[PDB]
Amino acid sequence: TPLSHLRLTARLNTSALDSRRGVVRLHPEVLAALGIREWDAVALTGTRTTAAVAGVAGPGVPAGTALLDDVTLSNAGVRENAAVLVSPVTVYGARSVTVSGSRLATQSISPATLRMALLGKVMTVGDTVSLLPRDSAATSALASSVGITWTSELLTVTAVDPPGTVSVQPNSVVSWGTGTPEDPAPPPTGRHTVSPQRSEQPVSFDDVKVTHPQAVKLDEWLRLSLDEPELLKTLGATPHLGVLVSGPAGVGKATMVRAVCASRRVVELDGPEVGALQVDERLRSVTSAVAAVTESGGVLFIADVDALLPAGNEMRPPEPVATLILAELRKAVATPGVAFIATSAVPENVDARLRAPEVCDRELGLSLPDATARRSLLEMLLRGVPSEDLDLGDIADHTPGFVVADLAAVVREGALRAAARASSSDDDPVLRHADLEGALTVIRPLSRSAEVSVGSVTLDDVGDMVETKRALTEAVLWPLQHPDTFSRLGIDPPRGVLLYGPPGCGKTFVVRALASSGRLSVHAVKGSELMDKWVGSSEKAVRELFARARDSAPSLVFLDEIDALAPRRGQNFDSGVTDKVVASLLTELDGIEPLRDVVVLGATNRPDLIDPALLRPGRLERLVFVEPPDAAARRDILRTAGKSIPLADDVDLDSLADDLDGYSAADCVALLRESAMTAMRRSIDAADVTAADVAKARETVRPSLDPAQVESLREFAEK
Ligand SMILES: Nc1ncnc2c1ncn2[C@@H]1O[C@H](COP(=O)(O)OP(=O)(O)O)[C@@H](O)[C@H]1O
Ligand SMILES: Nc1ncnc2c1ncn2[C@@H]1O[C@H](COP(=O)(O)OP(=O)(O)O)[C@@H](O)[C@H]1O
Repeated sequence: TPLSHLRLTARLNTSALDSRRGVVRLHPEVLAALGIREWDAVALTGTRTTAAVAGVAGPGVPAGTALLDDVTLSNAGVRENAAVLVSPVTVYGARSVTVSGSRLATQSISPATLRMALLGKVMTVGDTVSLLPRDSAATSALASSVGITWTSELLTVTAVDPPGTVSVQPNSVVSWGTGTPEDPAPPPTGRHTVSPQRSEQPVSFDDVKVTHPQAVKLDEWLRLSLDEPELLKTLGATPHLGVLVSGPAGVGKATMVRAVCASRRVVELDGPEVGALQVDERLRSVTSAVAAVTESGGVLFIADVDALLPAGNEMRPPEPVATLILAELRKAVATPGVAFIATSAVPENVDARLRAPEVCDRELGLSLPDATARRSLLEMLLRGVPSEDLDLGDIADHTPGFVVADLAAVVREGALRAAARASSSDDDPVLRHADLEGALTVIRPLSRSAEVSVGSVTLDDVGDMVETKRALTEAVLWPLQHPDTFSRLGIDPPRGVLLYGPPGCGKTFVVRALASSGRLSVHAVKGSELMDKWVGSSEKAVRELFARARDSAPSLVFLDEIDALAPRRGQNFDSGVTDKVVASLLTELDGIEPLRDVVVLGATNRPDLIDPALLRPGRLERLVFVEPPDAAARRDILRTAGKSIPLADDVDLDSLADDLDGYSAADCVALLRESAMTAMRRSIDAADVTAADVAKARETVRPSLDPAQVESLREFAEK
C-alpha cells in the first residue's frame, strides 16, 4: 500500500492544556488526504523521526499547518515555524518499552505504574515522554483520590519492541533502563506477589458485577471447584478449574479476577514482566509461583498471559520453554484446592495448549460498557472526588468505544484541568463538566490505539447503510437487548444471519460498528486465519469459540469470511480436517439455535461457495443482502466522509453521487481521499477541493463493481 505523506508548517501549540499529551493537531483535510481518521498515529519527520496521535485542529488553523507541542518539536527535530513531514505510521502493541530517568524515579516508580501512566501512548526510540503534563494540599489530595501517584518527570525512550513505533498496551511491559553503572540497578521484575485471603481490595466484587455480569459466573465456578467439591463429584464433573478471561484491552479483566478472588489467597504473576525475563529465569519464575500456590492452595493468576505464552505464527512457533511452562501450570491445575485464572485481550494470542482441558478448560469473554454502564463507571471513578455539575450522562453518551481504563484517564485529565483552573483562581480544585468534556479532546480510547479492535468503529462512522443498519438492529441488537420481551411475546430465538455483498460495500464494516454497542460480548474470527494461520486444531477452535460465546452471553458470534471457514465439499482436501470443522460448525450452530442471548452472524463476498447445509433453517437462515451504494447511498457516504473537507463552490457532492455509478462505498471514500490529496499537493494555501481536483482524482480512482457479479449476488436468495 502506497505511503501517503504531506509537508506542513509546524507551529508551536500555545495551549498548555493541549500540550505534552502526545497529541498533534491536524486539519481534517490533512486527515482525509492522508487516509486516516482522528486518533490515528502519524509519523512526524524533521531531522529526526517521531510519532504522535492525530487530533483534529480547532478553528483558525489552516490546512497547511500542524500544531506540535514543545516535546514533539524536539522529538521530530523540527524548529518552530519550520517544515515537517507527516504520514500514517504502523503502530504495533509494544512487547516492551525501556525508559530512562533519574535514580529517584527509577527506584520509586514501579513498572506497573509506568504502564498505567503511559497506557495507550505511542513510543519511539529517543523520544522524550512526560508521565504528567502538570503538577496545593487540596490538589495533592485530589491527585491521589483520582489515582495519580507518579510525578511530572520527563523520561527518554531507550528501547522499544518490536522496533519502530509502538503503543503501550496492558500486555506491554514498561521497565527502567538497566542500567547506568553509577546509579543503583533497579528492583527485580517478573516475580510473583501473594495477596492473603480476605485482603483489602481497591475494587469490590459488587462493583465489578454491575457492568461485568460474567463475574457472577466466574465466582460460581470458583466456589464449586474450591468450596463445594462434593457437588461436582456427585455429578461426575471435574473438580479442577482453569479459566481464560478475555475481552477488550483495559475493559477490566484483571480487576474482575482480583475482585472475584478477594476471599481467596492469590498468587499473581504479571505476564508481561515475566515474559520479558531471560528464557531460563522465566521458567524459574513460573515454577516458583506454581510451588507457592500448591503449598497452601488458592488461585494462581497470570494477568495478560499472551505476553508469557504467545500463540506464535508458524514462521516463529512457540519457544521450547513454553512446553515446560505449560507443564508447571498443568501441575498446578491438577492440584486439589488450586484454581488457575489467566487473562488476555485476544484469546487466540495465547498458546493453543493453554486453551485445553488440562490447563484452561473454559473461557469467559467480557464486553465493552454501554452508555449506562459507562455512567456507572464514571460515578464509581469519582467517589471521594470533589465536584459540581458533572452531567455524567452526557459524558457517557459521548464516549462510545471507551473502556474503564480510558474513563479513568479521562477523569485524571479532568483533575488536571481543575487543578490548572484552581491555581489561577487560588481556590481549591473542584471538578466541573467543562473539565471532563475538555478531557475528551485529548484522551484517546484504547480501542483506537491500534481497526479489528472492538469499539474502534461506531455506527456514526458508517455512512449510509440505512436498510442494512435497520435489518441488523432488528435481527441482532433488539433480541439481545430485550430478552424477556421477545420470549413473553412468543418471538422465535434470534435466527442465524448470513450477511453478503460485493467487496468494499461495508458488509464487514457495519458489523464492527454494530459490535461496539456495549452490553454484548463479541466473539469474532476470520475464516482464513482460523483455518490456515492459527497453530492448533481448527476443529477445537470452533468449539472453543462457541463455548466462550455461550458462557459469556449475551453474545454475538461473528464468522467473517464464512466461505473459507465452511467451503463446499470438494473444494478442500486436507485429510478430513475441513470435514470435521464444518461438521463441528453445524453442531455448534444447532446448539445456538434455541438460545436467546446468543446470535451468530456469518459474512461473505461469495455466498455460493458456502456449504448449503449452513443455510438451512435453525442455522444461518436470515439472508441479508448488502446492496452496492446507489445514488442516495453514495450521497450519504460522500457527506459522511467529506463532512469536514473544505469544498470549492463548483463542487456539488449530490450531482457527483449521481455520476459515481459502479463506485463501491470504499471507492467513494477513496475518491474523497484522493481529491483532498490532489488539492493539498496542488496548492497548500488554496486547499479547498475544486471540481478539477475531483476530476483528476477520478482518473486514478476507478469504479470497481462488476454489474454481473452484483446481479449474481442479488439473485442468490431466490435461486
Ligand atoms: N472500578 C474501578 N475503579 C478504578 N479503576 C479501575 C476500576 N476498574 C478498572 N480500573 C482501572 O482500569 C484499568 C483497566 O483494568 P484492567 O483489569 O487492568 O484491564 P484489563 O481488562 O486489560 O485487565 C486498570 O489500570 C485499573 O486500574
Ligand atoms: N458505508 C460506508 N461508509 C464509510 N466507509 C465504508 C462504508 N462501507 C465500506 N467502507 C470502507 O470499506 C472498508 C471495508 O469494506 P467492507 O465492505 O466492510 O469489506 P469487504 O470488502 O469484505 O466487503 C472499511 O474500512 C471502510 O472504510
